[PDB]
Amino acid sequence: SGFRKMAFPSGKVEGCMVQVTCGTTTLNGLWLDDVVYCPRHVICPNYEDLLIRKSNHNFLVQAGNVQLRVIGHSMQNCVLKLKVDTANPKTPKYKFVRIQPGQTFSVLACYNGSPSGVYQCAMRPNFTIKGSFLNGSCGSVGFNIDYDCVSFCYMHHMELPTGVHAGTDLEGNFYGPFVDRQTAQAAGTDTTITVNVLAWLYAAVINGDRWFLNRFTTTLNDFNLVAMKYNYEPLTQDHVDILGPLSAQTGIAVLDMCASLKELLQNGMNGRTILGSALLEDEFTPFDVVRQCSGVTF
Amino acid sequence: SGFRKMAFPSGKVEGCMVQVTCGTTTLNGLWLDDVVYCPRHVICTSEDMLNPNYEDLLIRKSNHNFLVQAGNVQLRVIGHSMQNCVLKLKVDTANPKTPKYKFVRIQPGQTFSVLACYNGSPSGVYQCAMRPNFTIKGSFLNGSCGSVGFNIDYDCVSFCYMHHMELPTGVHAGTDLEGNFYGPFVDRQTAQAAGTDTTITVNVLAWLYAAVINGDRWFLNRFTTTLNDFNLVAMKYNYEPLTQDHVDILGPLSAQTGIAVLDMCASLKELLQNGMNGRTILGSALLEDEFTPFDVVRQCSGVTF
Ligand SMILES: CN(c1ccc2cncc(NC(=O)Cc3cccc(Cl)c3)c2c1)S(C)(=O)=O
Ligand SMILES: CN(c1ccc2cncc(NC(=O)Cc3cccc(Cl)c3)c2c1)S(C)(=O)=O
Ligand SMILES: [Cl-]
Repeated sequence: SGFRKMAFPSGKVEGCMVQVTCGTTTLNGLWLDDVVYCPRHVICPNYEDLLIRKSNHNFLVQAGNVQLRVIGHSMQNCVLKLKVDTANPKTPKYKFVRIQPGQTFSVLACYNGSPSGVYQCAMRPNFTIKGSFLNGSCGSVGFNIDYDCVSFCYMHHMELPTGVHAGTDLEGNFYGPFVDRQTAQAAGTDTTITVNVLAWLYAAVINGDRWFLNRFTTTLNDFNLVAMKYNYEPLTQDHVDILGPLSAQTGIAVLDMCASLKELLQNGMNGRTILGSALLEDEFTPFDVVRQCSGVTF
Repeated sequence: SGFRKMAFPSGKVEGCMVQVTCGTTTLNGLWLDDVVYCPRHVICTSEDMLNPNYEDLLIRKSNHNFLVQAGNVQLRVIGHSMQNCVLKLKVDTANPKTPKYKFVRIQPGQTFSVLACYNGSPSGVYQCAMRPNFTIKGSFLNGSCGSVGFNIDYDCVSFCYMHHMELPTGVHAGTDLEGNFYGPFVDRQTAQAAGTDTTITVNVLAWLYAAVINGDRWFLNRFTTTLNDFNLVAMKYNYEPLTQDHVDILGPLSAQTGIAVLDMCASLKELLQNGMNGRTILGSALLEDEFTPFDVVRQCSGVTF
């Protein structure tokens, strides 16, 4: 019993964090094999013009109390790749994957190449993340684990004026319509991840919280008409299919759980809580709920 | 900016998790130097659990009865002893991944990270607090016994909790790393219930200071209170009494924001009376009590927005 916001064990990622310094700027880098990946804004814009003026010895890479030797450098989108002389002996089995909004991942927040905390979060539908980052956290990474393979999905680049965060995948492509520069940028109007709220309502049922269940059902179209009015993302037939296992385990059909969500949206919680929360939680995917209510290890 | 429930990086603890098997029971152990620490109930059958005599059950065991597995490597048990409710298995190999560590016993209200494990394999990490009733609101399934709670302040891992059991309400009970239970619990299947739980007042106040540091002031008011009047109101909402020690501990946050502790106590009194009225504080519609004053200072900036 119990339901917590749970992150993946961070050990395989901790063994990859390094400190990257260029001039007066210091941030974090990800050392995999003989390459250190970090935000290209470490050289700060015309990034190609700024990069051509830098030599290998300008980039100081520190792995713990050991200085790494930069033997090459190249840029891929908004990510700088520093070729080093030494391959990381702690390099785990890994992939670079781009995630979609609604998907969740763990963030290992770092300062000066030293990991300080791990938290779980979701890629919002507006492509921002509601993280917890201070100055010096640039280069901190987001990841998931599949068996023994670490899938790197996010690298932190900046904070927006509302306190939310923007970053790229590990190939340097930003999530969202953001750019790596000091300019007027704002996060779009955010929406609630509907498939994730439904998964969390299934997790509440599994944990013995059934007060919100009702005898009613709904059509997918009527649910989407109601959901669009509360700034909830549309629920597709794919989402319904993905909720299949949880629906079969609890005995509550997905459209039956949608009618519960409709009543919660139109009438509120009425002083009650679900899994210790007075708000509808959308940062647990259907897979996160199955994994936490099954005991999958890494 | 931003405020998340943040756990310590778990790498230093992952390198210590092993699987301990005795008969048909399998659970987790913590391998530090040449000793594996695990719940002593690993020697019990489900029948033994009502009234087990651990001394009587342990004297019947030999070293080769305990199977310890570290990854895909079998460790050799060369000795065994019981210290309170933990079993200490002396092994023939020191863990090369042993971090710098201490065993610390925590007080209610204190927070820590939990590395939940099954079969000696870590599956997840979360942050939680020792409730005033000495239970933890964890997320544990069968096989999680032996999973540990820790803090990593600087480079030293302070182990503070080892998971032993789930109570009928779904909450969890465990010991420090010296085998002493937190709370009036016993490692027996006898009728045991968690006492009435209360809100950790000093932690809610710390979290209201974190909200002010992050630019939110909607809940503040022009009032102050005496410590006694605050406690009379707080106890009516099942909030722990705020002691002068708690007031002293909130000193740094009070000086950083410019809001006196008893003035923040007055905002808390008002929040309990009024509710939130459709508003949130740090993305939460409830008053959060699982961030200590130390967690807020560690996570938040030194410059108030
Ligand atoms: C220095 N400060 C912070 C605070 C939290 C921060 C959290 N994450 C990243 C930061 N870094 C940038 O956003 C740098 C930047 C600026 C423009 C374009 C890019 Cl791509 C990158 C953060 C900076 S403060 C208190 O707001 O003055
Ligand atoms: C109710 N069950 C669970 C579920 C979550 C559990 C979470 N943590 C620990 C468990 N183990 C015990 O509590 C074993 C025990 C029993 C009595 C006294 C002690 Cl010291 C230890 C858990 C057992 S189940 C599904 O039937 O396996
Ligand atoms: Cl303590």
